[PDB]
Amino acid sequence: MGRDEAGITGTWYNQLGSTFIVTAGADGALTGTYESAVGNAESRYVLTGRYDSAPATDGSGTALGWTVAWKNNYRNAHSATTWSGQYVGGAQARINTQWLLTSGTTEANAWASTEVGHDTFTKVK
Amino acid sequence: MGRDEAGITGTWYNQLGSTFIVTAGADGALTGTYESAVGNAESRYVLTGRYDSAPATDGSGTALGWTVAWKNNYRNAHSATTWSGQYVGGAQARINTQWLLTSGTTEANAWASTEVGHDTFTKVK
Amino acid sequence: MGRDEAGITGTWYNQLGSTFIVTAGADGALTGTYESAVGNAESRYVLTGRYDSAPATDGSGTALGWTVAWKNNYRNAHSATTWSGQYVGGAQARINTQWLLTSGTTEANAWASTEVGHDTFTKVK
Amino acid sequence: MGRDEAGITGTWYNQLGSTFIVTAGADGALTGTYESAVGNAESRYVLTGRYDSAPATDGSGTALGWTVAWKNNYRNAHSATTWSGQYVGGAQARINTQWLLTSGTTEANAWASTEVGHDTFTKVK
Ligand SMILES: O=C(CCCC[C@@H]1SC[C@@H]2NC(=O)N[C@@H]21)NCCCCCN(Cc1ccccn1)Cc1ccccn1
Ligand SMILES: O=C(CCCC[C@@H]1SC[C@@H]2NC(=O)N[C@@H]21)NCCCCCN(Cc1ccccn1)Cc1ccccn1
Ligand SMILES: O=C(CCCC[C@@H]1SC[C@@H]2NC(=O)N[C@@H]21)NCCCCCN(Cc1ccccn1)Cc1ccccn1
Ligand SMILES: O=C(CCCC[C@@H]1SC[C@@H]2NC(=O)N[C@@H]21)NCCCCCN(Cc1ccccn1)Cc1ccccn1
Ligand SMILES: [Fe+3]
Ligand SMILES: [Fe+3]
Ligand SMILES: [Fe+3]
Ligand SMILES: [Fe+3]
Ligand SMILES: [Fe+3]
Repeated sequence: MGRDEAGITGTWYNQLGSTFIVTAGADGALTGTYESAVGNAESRYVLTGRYDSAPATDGSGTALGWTVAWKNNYRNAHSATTWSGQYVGGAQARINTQWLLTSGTTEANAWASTEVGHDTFTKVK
Repeated sequence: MGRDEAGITGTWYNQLGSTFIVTAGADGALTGTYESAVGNAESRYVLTGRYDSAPATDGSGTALGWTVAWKNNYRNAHSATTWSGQYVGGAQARINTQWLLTSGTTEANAWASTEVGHDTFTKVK
Repeated sequence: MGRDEAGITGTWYNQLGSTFIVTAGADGALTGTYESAVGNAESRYVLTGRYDSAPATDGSGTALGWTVAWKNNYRNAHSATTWSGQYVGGAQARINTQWLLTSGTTEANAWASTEVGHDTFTKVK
Repeated sequence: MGRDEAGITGTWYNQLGSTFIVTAGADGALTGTYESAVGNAESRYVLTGRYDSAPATDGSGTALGWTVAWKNNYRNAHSATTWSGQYVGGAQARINTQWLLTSGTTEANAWASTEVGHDTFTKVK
């Protein structure tokens, strides 16, 4: 199995109250759904990503990332967010991320297409 | 089909000489391989991502993102990059992105875990 | 007198244990020193920046930013960090930032020149 | 004098048509004005920043950064941009930057407070 396949798989919550449900595959795949508590979003959206399935054994975290395009059967916000971060295991497991949210824009507005932020996910709350 | 399924699917090159080979699915999926011309990387890596399969019809671009974890059969750089951006169609089609590259780190180096940059992909190298 | 001139001026600490000493001028200037608890840094470095001296009155925060170039009489890390963020007043006043740390690099390494992160500053600890 | 004091001082233009007028001081100071061709901006705004006044001699660029708060006598966009980057000298001198644009927001919208982008400045056009 991947080293943190079991630790990453499951339900995660971030500081905004969003819910990140993910399955880690033994080869590096991430698949799941994301539900945002904020923004132009309702219900669940497909996500897909990748993770390092053989991380360093020196106490380092486990690099990973995933993408949501904000289109589902309810809404289309013409945008996509990618989260890039690392998983840290243990009693208070965390996924610490930074993210890039790009909107489809006209060429005149493309300088302002992308927001950046940071989300921390925990297995509780 | 996704509105830009045909325009996104194929081989792309960025300004560093990296090669991004992608298939866009009608529902929003992106799958393919990435080969970086720079960094701790050799040969192809799996990528997965998502795109807006029903973008605005007002001349706006098409939001999308994808992830590579930098582990393959040759190397493991204990890191993952996510690209977030928009596809702009037409005779000089482009995918304009910004990206976040996170390494697995110890908690002491985690403040320095993530680089940020920008890549532009075209259909011609 | 800037609206938050009095609230911003003083000593601030972030989650890494770094110390940010700043004076806010009535026109929008920020001047002070920064001492980082981490990285290739020792003792204090000059900082300068700007803040919105007439913020919105609707409960919004106060936008601001500043720069440190990591050269002083002790060390030169050939890099500079800019923090961009907002000040939020009140009993638990905070400056919430994201930052970009760029190193001087060769053109071959320039794709990897810049790290991104987030710091939260408070008046205590 | 700073090593690139003479090369940095002067008028610069980015890809959007904005105009950056700056004086570099021998100790590391940057002072000047910024005029944006885009966004909620009119005429010139104060800027201040810092640069590495003793960069590496191995052909590396020169790290620097600066801030604009988007308030002047004409408009107040309740926001600030910081540019972080490096100066590269020579016949086609360039300042290559990434930037963070933070607006003052309510706490409910703070997740969306910050845009990120990249500007390249040249001495011509
Ligand atoms: O909303 C969506 C889809 C849902 C995304 C959820 C994000 S994903 C990272 C995170 N993690 C989570 O769990 N949830 C959030 N797309 C469109 C975004 C357009 C950006 C528009 N505005 C923000 C804004 C919000 C409210 C009122 C006004 N303006 C950008 C902006 C930036 C700076 C200054 C001003 N405005
Ligand atoms: O290399 C990889 C896997 C490949 C990624 C390729 C990227 S993906 C975005 C892009 N698009 C492309 O096509 N290719 C590139 N991971 C490890 C990254 C560790 C970062 C270490 N150093 C950079 C460095 C380079 C050379 C010598 C020394 N240090 C970070 C850093 C930040 C600032 C200052 C100094 N160092
Ligand atoms: O250190 C300085 C001056 C001090 C800055 C302090 C920052 S300012 C934002 C913050 N807030 C604070 O208060 N303090 C910190 N410049 C040089 C930066 C070189 C980056 C090299 N490496 C990081 C690293 C650390 C340890 C061992 C190896 N490599 C980049 C990198 C990126 C990703 C993956 C790997 N490496
Ligand atoms: O404008 C200013 C002051 C001037 C700044 C100039 C920047 S400084 C980096 C650069 N370099 C330059 O030279 N010029 C630009 N502040 C307020 C920003 C509010 C953001 C609102 N919007 C963008 C937007 C524009 C038009 C219509 C709609 N939305 C954010 C957004 C983001 C993502 C998706 C959707 N909306
Ligand atoms: Fe907007
Ligand atoms: Fe490093
Ligand atoms: Fe490095
Ligand atoms: Fe907005
Ligand atoms: Fe908006």
